[PDB]
Amino acid sequence: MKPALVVVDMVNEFIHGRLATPEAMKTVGPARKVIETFRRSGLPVVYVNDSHYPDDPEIRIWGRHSMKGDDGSEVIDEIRPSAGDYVLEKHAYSGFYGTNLDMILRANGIDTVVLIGLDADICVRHTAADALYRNYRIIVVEDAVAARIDPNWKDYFTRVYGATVKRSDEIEG
Amino acid sequence: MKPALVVVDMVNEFIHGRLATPEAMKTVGPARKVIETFRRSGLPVVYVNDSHYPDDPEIRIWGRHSMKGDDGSEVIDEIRPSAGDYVLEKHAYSGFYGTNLDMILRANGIDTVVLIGLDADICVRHTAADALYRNYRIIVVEDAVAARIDPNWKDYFTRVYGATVKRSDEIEG
Amino acid sequence: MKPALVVVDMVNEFIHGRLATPEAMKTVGPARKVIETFRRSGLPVVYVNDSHYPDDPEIRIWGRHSMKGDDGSEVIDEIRPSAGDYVLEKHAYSGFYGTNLDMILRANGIDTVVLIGLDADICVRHTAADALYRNYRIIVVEDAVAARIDPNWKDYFTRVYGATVKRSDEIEG
Amino acid sequence: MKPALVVVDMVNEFIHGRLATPEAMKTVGPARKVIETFRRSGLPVVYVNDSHYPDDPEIRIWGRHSMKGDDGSEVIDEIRPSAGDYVLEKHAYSGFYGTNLDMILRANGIDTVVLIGLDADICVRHTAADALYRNYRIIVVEDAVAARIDPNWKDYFTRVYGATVKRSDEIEG
Ligand SMILES: [Zn+2]
Ligand SMILES: [Zn+2]
Ligand SMILES: [Zn+2]
Ligand SMILES: [Zn+2]
Repeated sequence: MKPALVVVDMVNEFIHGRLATPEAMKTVGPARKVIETFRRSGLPVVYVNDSHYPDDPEIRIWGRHSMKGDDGSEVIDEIRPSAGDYVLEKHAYSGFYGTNLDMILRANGIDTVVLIGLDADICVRHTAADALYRNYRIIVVEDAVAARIDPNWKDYFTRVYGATVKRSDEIEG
Repeated sequence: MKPALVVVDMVNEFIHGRLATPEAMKTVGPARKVIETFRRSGLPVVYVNDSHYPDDPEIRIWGRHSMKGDDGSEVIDEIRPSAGDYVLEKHAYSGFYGTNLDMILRANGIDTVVLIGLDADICVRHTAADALYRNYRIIVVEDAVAARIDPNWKDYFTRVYGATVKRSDEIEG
Repeated sequence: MKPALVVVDMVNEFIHGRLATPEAMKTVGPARKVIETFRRSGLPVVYVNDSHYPDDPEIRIWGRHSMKGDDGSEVIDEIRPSAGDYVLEKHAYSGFYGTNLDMILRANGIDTVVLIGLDADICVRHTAADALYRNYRIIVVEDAVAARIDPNWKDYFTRVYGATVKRSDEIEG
Repeated sequence: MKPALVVVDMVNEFIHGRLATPEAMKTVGPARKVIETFRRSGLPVVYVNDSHYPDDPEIRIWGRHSMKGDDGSEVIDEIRPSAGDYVLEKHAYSGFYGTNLDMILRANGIDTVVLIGLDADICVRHTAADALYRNYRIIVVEDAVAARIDPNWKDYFTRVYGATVKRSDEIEG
């Protein structure tokens, strides 16, 4: 296995600001733990963050959120990115759509994505879908992901994306 | 509005054959009804059908199904395509991934996709996501789509893709 | 016609710095003129600039150039982007690959791309190619584009991408 | 190295039929030679053939050619595909655009594409670009490719895509 960690939407507006929830806050400790081990082990860490324009397709659905330029779209300080970490702006749910995520994964010979962040129903899941199409294996760190609407999310990942589910305190590296 | 109809995985495998959902049969009369009205009105009809190779990414998850060359991957006779419905082979959940769906829709000036077929909560849903990404409006025909795992699938479409839900017996054309 | 202006790689390293040429310098006046008219007319202006990582595929070919973070990848001051202009980072020759260029064009209902910048042999041409695949019409402003290796570039655009060639002092708006 | 052979537009239209280059005939013996060695060695062989609709973007440029359903879009008998060579229909210059080429290459763990067919300076070249974007190494077989407009095509491949150029009678397998 050669994995990269993809950290989805761990940004101020969903953790600290206007759309903050406790489910979201609960992810921060575990996320820092997962991020830290990947770094200490030299493997790629990639942040993929909403950085929306007013006319992005999904703005009609949600209204303005995690806008480009506004501090809402910035990664929370708790897991501030370091030198060597990749930071990507995205305009749709999936971390792959309109981004160079796939490039970075291919350039570092990656065959497995480890997914954490916000959230199990929308962006994490959508990123997972695209990973599958592109023949990556998928791992999700349950305690580092927050649900929104679906309580059967874990089941969906496993049954539909063949994902294996782990906890932050586990590490196959 | 200028819509195209995208007919997802109405193949023998998902209807009559092996992986068929129980309510999957019930979509066939509504699907024929929707397809017919689109045809009678000159608008594009596109069939997107799993046509798998043994090493497609999702084979490890589901095992062999709707394989290229085998009759399981063939559109059911009830709604046999005419010339010139478009018939596309796909290798992943989304009707857009690795296909020329978007080309067809762009070439015919389309701004709205009308979605029917199987599964409501998998291929139809993954087709909807990629439609949203590409700035198409989305319509799902509730009685021409079959769910598999999620019973809250209608809610997901509307809340996550801003889709509007219609019945086969309705027509805004 | 509803056009957007795509301004390719008008960045310091190719105009002012390490890979500066007079062909390149010659584009600046005309580019400012084209950019200005688009702005004065409310139509979208999109800068697409190399912002490379060390391991981008093309770095093996060219060595480091227009690197992310370094002033070489910054747009020249002469045509500094304004409020409302879009500024995109790209990692390959085409302005579309791994970017949200197509999103912006679709969100603003665009059907024609007007191409200027660096250069007619590589990035402008590659961007043109992708525009074609995505069913845009193509216009190139000859005096606002610099050749590198091919002297028959104008012929290639017209014969292969069906591009129409204009001069900066002309305007169909 | 783990290579796949991509065989571009060796169809009746480009060889025997209407738009055929004069030296296009001369590629057929080398192409068969390259194809045969790949087969004898178990490596993937993928045919990518124009299979146009009347409203594909390039029809306005070239007029009708290599149309879907017409024998002009059929692979020449000299190098008839076997089972299981992959045979892909494409609608644009690049063998990647709107196709599942990348899926096949990824599923077979490929890191290098070997390119033959027509035209050296159009479809073969546009296939090379998209290969570079996707971090594949590139090999062109000079005698199994035919130029159309540009006589400096070999130089373009090497200088712009870092391609290495080989003859059909050579084999690094
Ligand atoms: Zn968002
Ligand atoms: Zn399937
Ligand atoms: Zn570059
Ligand atoms: Zn063609």
